[PDB]
Amino acid sequence: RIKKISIEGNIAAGKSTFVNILKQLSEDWEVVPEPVARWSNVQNGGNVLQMMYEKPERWSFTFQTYACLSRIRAQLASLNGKLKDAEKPVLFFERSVYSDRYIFASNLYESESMNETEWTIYQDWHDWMNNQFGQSLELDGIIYLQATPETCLHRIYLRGRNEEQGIPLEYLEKLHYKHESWLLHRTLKTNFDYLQEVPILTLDVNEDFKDKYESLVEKVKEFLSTL
Amino acid sequence: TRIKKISIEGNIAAGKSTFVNILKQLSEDWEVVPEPVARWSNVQSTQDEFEELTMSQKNGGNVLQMMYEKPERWSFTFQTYACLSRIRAQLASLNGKLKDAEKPVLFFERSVYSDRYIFASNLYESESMNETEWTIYQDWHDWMNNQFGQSLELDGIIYLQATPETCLHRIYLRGRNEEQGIPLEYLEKLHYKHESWLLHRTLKTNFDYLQEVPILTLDVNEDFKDKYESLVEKVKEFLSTL
Ligand SMILES: Nc1ncnc2c1ncn2[C@@H]1O[C@H](COP(=O)(O)OP(=O)(O)O)[C@@H](O)[C@H]1O
Ligand SMILES: Nc1ncnc2c1ncn2[C@@H]1O[C@H](COP(=O)(O)OP(=O)(O)O)[C@@H](O)[C@H]1O
Ligand SMILES: Nc1ccn([C@@H]2CO[C@H](CO)O2)c(=O)n1
Ligand SMILES: Nc1ccn([C@@H]2CO[C@H](CO)O2)c(=O)n1
Repeated sequence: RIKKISIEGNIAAGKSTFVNILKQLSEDWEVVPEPVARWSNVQNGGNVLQMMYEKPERWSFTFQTYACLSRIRAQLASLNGKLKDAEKPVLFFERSVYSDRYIFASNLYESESMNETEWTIYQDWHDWMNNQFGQSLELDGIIYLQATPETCLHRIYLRGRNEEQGIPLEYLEKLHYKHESWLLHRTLKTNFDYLQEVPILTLDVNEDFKDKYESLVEKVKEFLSTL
Repeated sequence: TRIKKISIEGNIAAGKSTFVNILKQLSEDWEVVPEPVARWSNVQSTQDEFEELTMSQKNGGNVLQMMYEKPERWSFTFQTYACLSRIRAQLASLNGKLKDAEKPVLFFERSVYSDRYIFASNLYESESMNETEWTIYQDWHDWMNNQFGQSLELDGIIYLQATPETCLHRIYLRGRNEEQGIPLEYLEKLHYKHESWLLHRTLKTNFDYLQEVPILTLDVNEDFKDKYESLVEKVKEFLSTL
C-alpha cells in the first residue's frame, strides 16, 4: 500500500537535495537514499566506486552488480518496516533498479566497459533478481529532475566527491541522452511492460534553488494526489 | 516443503551426476536438480517474446573457460553467475516437481554452501579474488540466503569421496573441453576443502544448522560396478534416518 516514486536524473542534478527537502512536508513521506556511501567503502574496505571510474573495463560489471544489489536491499528494507501505520504513505527512491540497468549498465556496455558475456550475465542476474525479490518494488510514478550536463558538471565540483572529480562533460552528455530517451522521448523500451504506463513528472532544475523550488514542491504535491 | 532436500557434494568428476542419475531411478518420488554447467559454458539471457520468433538463441560466451584461463580476472564473475543459476534451478524444481509424491526427495548436485565455502573460498585463498570481490560475493550470498530462510535448507548431504588422482583421470574420460588443462594441484586443493567441511567437519559456516545436518560419506574411487550395491544400500538406510 506504500506509493513508490522513483526520483531520476543525471549525476549531481540535485536529487538527494530536492528529496530531502520534500520529505519534510509529510510525516507520511520517506526517502530511500542511493547507497553511495556503501559503494565508496566496501564492508575500512575497498572503494569500488573509484575502481570503476579508474578501471572501468576491469571493474564495471563488479560495480554494477554491487550497485544494484545494495539498492534492492535498501529499498526492500524501507518497505518492510517504516510508515504503514500511516494515512497515505509515500516512499521516494533515489533512482531505481531500472536506471541501474537501462541507463548506467547499458552505457557501460555501449562503451565497451563490459563485454558481451559480462552484459549477458548482468541481464540474466537482473532479470532473476527482480522477478523474485523486487515484486514489492514496482513504481507508482517517476519524478525526472532535468539539468543540463554543464549544470551537472558544475554541481559535481560544488559537491566535491573525490571519486567523481575527473568525470568528463562528454560522459555526462551520454548519460543525459539516455535519460531523455527513457523519460522524455520514451523511445527506450525495457523488458518490464508495466513501466510504459507509469506516469512521469519532469521538473526543470537547471536554476539555483531559490528560483523555482516553490513551484517544484507544489507540482510534486499535484502529481502525487493523482496516483 | 514436505520435500526432503539432499545435496550431493564432491570434487570435479567424482561421479556425482553418474551416481545420482542412476540412483533416482529407484523411486518415482526421487528427482535430481543438475548443476547448470551447460549454462556456464554457453552464457545466454532470455529473449524478448517477439524477437525469439525470428531470431535464434545464439551461443554466448563461455565464462567457465574464461575463469579457467584467467581466474584473477574472471573468478568473481564466474562465481556470482554459478550461484545465481543454481539457486534459480533449485527453487524452480522445489516449486514444481514431486507434487504427487508420497515421500518426495530432491537431490541437488552441489549446493549454494559449496559454491561459497569450497569453490569461491578457494579462489579467494588462491588470490584469484581480491578482498573487495570476496566481500561483495559474501555480502550477496548472505543476503540471498536470508531471503529464502528455510526454502533450500538441506535435510542431508551425501559426500562422494574420490582421490584427486581419480577425479583427474575421470576428467580425461569425460572429456569436457574446458577442464582438460586442470592440474592435479587444483583438484587437491578442492579435495582438502571438502574433507574439512564434510569429513573432519572443522570448516565453519555462517549457517548454523549445517553444523548438525546428517552427512553420508561414500567412497567412489572404485570402478562403478564394484561397489554400486553397497552404495545404494547405504543411501536407502541414510534416507530413512532423516
Ligand atoms: N537547485 C540547485 N541549485 C544549486 N545547487 C544545487 C541545487 N540542487 C542541488 N545542488 C547542489 O549540487 C550538488 C549535487 O546535489 P545532490 O542532491 O547531491 O545531487 P544528486 O543527489 O542528484 O547526485 C550539491 O552540492 C547540492 O548542494
Ligand atoms: N565409479 C565410476 N567408475 C568409472 N567411471 C565413473 C565412475 N563414476 C563416474 N564415472 C565416469 O567419470 C566421469 C565423471 O563422472 P560425472 O558423474 O560426470 O562426475 P561429476 O558429476 O561429479 O562431475 C564420466 O565420464 C563418468 O562416466
Ligand atoms: N548503477 C549505477 C548507479 C549510479 N551510478 C553513478 C555512479 O555514482 C553516481 C551516484 O549518483 O551514479 C552508476 O555508475 N551506476
Ligand atoms: N561454484 C562452483 C561450482 C563448480 N565449479 C567447478 C567449475 O565447474 C565444474 C563443474 O563441476 O566445477 C566451480 O568452479 N565453482
